[PDB]
Parts: sequence; structure tokens; C-alpha cells
Amino acid sequence: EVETFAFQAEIAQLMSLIINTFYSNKEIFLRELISNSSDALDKIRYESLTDPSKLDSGKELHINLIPNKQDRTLTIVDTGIGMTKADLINNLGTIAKSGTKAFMEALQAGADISMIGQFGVGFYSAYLVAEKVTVITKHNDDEQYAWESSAGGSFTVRTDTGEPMGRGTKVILHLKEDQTEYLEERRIKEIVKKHSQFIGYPITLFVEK
Ligand SMILES: CN1CCN(c2ccccc2CO)CC1
Repeated sequence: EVETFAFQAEIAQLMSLIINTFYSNKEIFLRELISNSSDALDKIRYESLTDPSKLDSGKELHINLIPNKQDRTLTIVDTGIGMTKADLINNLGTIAKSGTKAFMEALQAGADISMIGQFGVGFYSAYLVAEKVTVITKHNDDEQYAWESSAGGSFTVRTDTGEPMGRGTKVILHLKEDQTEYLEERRIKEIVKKHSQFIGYPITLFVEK
């Protein structure tokens, strides 16, 4: 059972801008998603400070980067607080409508796309490099769900029957044909060292073969 939803008009306009604007500094997508992951790990850590059973779904707090050249996917896995179904609808737990508003006035006032994270909509920078994004998530208070969108004004949500996650979020980037450099080990290491050197959780870059 798959449910199809329309993006709010402002979010559709944000993704079309991300997709269509000429902007060469695409690598910032990884910084934004890792920062999103760190924020979600912060949230479950804070909750566990007064309720340790919140970590019964997993004590380890980490970020994994999993490239797969055969599938042409880069997957960012974290064991953060995760998202409810209601969170996935309602723009993956963001205040994306007001964030897009502020972002788009900043762009007309001199800002560039790299500053997207300052407006709380950094997730959508995934579409700098991805033709399709799948988000698998598990929150302690809900079941495991799969969100998916190839942009074009709509997204789907369905119950995820795949491999259980315990708790956290998995962002699967189905990369554009000309963006496969972000599957190369040395390129990912360079981006992580450049932009994510002060993330307070272990970031593990998986290798292939
Ligand atoms: C609500 N916060 C915004 C960033 N988040 C997010 C959104 C979509 C995909 C992945 C993530 C990170 O786990 C969760 C934390």
C-alpha cells in the first residue's frame, strides 16, 4: 500500500530551484546530510539522559557512509531519533515552508545555495546530486517507513518491509549519471575532512568489493 502526496507549492519550488540552478559546488550536500544526522543523534542522546530505555532500540550513536557503485547509490545511515510517519509527511520533520521563504529571499539578496543549511532545509540539497532519494526511518514511537521522491511535485510513503533498522534514519541517494564521483573513496574522505571535521559522532566510510 503506497500513499502518494503532493509537495507543498513552496517545497516544490525549492526542489526545482536546487535542480535547475547552475551551481558547481555540489559537494555541500554531504555536509548538510551529515549535519542533519548529527542533529538527530543529539535528539535521541538528550532523551536518553533522563530515560535510558530510549536506547533499547540501539545504544550506538554513529553515522555510516555506504557507497555502492553497482547500484549507483550513496547511503547515509544514522542511529538518531528517527522520524514518525507524521514527521515524514510534514517535510521530514522540518519547518520547510518558512525555511524556504527565508532561503529564497536570501538568494535574491546575495546568498548562494551552499547556505541552505542555515535555513533548516538542508535535506533538499540531496537533489544536487541525486535523481531520486529514498528515506528509510524508524522512530521509537512508530513503525518503519519508506519515503521516496524523484521530485516532480510528489512523494510517496509506504510501510517499509525491508531490513529492520532498530532506530534511526537512512538516506539513499540514487545518484545522477554524471555525479558518480561521490562514490569514490578519496572524494568522500576529502569532503568529510573539509566540511564535517567537528561532528561529534563517529563517521565510518565503508569500502567496496
Ligand atoms: C528534524 N531534523 C532535520 C534533519 N533530519 C533528517 C531529515 C531527513 C532525512 C534525514 C535526516 C537526518 O536523520 C532529522 C533531524
